[PDB]
Amino acid sequence: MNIFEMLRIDEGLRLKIYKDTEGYYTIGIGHLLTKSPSLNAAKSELDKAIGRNCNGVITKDEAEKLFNQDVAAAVRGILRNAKLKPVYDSLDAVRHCALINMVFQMGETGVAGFTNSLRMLQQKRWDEAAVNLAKSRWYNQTPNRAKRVITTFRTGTWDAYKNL
Repeated sequence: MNIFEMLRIDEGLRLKIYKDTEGYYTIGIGHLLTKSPSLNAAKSELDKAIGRNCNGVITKDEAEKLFNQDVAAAVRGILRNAKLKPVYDSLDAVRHCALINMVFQMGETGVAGFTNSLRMLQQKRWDEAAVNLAKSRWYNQTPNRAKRVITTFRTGTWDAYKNL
């Protein structure tokens, strides 16, 4: 397991524009196109991202390209964020992936507001952090995914993803 395999499980792969769990137009492996309710606006964003008129469809290779860019942006984003970088650098490589996963899903500003959970993670209070992480809109709206990410933080193993 690695971050790409983890997020591929959590995000799926769809080659046509679809709406994500929040109702926002998306494509590929969780590539958010826009929060606009306009499909035409989403199609424009897609064409800009791919560099050709796609008319709402992409290839697997194009999906994977966007995915590589998006994962790298999540990581580099964490490193550029004064709240997230010290927590990230305090973690082991499996728990790194759990934090990247959260940022991929909800953005850096959103995860940097999990201030008390982040403190518990930095303190390596894993069971406490797990409890705290679950007291969130995140957990309530996407419980199965959040449970997997939280188990990853709790245990520092891939147990929640191995078998999937």
